[PDB]
Amino acid sequence: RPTFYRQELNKTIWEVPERYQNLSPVGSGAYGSVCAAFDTKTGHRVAVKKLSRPFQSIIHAKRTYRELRLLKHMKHENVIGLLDVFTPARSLEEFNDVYLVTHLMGADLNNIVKCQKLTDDHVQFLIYQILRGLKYIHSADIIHRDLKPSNLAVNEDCELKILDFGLARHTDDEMTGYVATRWYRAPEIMLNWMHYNQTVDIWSVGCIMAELLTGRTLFPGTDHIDQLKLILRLVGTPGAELLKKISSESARNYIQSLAQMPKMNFANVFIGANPLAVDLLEKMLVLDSDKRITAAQALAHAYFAQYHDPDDEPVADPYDQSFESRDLLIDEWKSLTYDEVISFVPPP
Ligand SMILES: Nc1cccc(Oc2ccccn2)c1
Ligand SMILES: [Cl-]
Ligand SMILES: [Cl-]
Ligand SMILES: [Cl-]
Ligand SMILES: [Cl-]
Ligand SMILES: [Cl-]
Ligand SMILES: [Mg+2]
Repeated sequence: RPTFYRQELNKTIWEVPERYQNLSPVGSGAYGSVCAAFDTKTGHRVAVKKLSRPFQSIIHAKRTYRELRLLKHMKHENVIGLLDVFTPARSLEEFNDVYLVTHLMGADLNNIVKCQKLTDDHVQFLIYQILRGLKYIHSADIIHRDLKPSNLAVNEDCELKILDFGLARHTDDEMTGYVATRWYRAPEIMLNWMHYNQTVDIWSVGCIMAELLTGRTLFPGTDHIDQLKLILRLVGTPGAELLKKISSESARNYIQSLAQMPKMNFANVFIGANPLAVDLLEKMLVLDSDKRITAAQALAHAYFAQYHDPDDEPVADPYDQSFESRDLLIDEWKSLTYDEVISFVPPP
């Protein structure tokens, strides 16, 4: 066991191993508080997240276990991984607090899309890396569920990492009105008309790629219905066969109430873009999720000819998610989480 030291920074007690120095507050959602620190063991600048109320309900205890299992699994150059996890507790009986340690990220895509001039070569390399990471994620039967520019970290050498996996977190208030939290989501799951599957992420990559090419949000809806009207004007309304896949009669009568519209000419929407970029956008932004290109298929598209290497596009170890269908008590979820903290082995 390392030696721990205690301090109060911005109304919060932080108890952390001596290896972590020069702690400085950086942010706090409702999920936890974050400090920047210098890790003396590895020489990296890191983010230290202290979870808030990790075991306050069955829902919160299960979400704590879910986040730790997912972070311990992810070992890929284009996906955030876990540098450390710790608790100052010396036994299960006194276990209350969980701290997570990752690489400190600087800029996100938003910073570079808003204020930088992007060549077609920059768009090829950024989208290649998103798809390389998604091939790995999807090979473990994980769905990200929240891909958007603020969840993509990018450095001065245009190298990219995926972060902030969807933990079944986002609330109704958070998805309401003129908000970036909804602009990248798939049409079939906008109002939960179909169940989630890894195909919804491929819609989000198309929305990101369009915005890197134009500098503008593709579907900036003022509410769920305005956003559906912008989507169907570009990709076309559905036909009878596809419509039948939505179980809810009300949604189909709602779908059935809009005037029919054809798919638009994407060369006349994305004026001047590389024709191979236009071709790949037509294969991602398909209304029927069964017909979208997969991450593994997209890596072999001619748009990525200068970067594609099928001997350096790895898949994941198998991921057991059977816990998701399991009914347990708060203390059972807490004991599973404790075992995962104490069994952690750090990377090389
Ligand atoms: N991916 C998919 C799945 C079922 C139906 C479908 O068509 C539509 C049409 C309009 C709005 C939403 N989904 C698309
Ligand atoms: Cl230490
Ligand atoms: Cl990492
Ligand atoms: Cl503790
Ligand atoms: Cl965003
Ligand atoms: Cl597993
Ligand atoms: Mg985020």
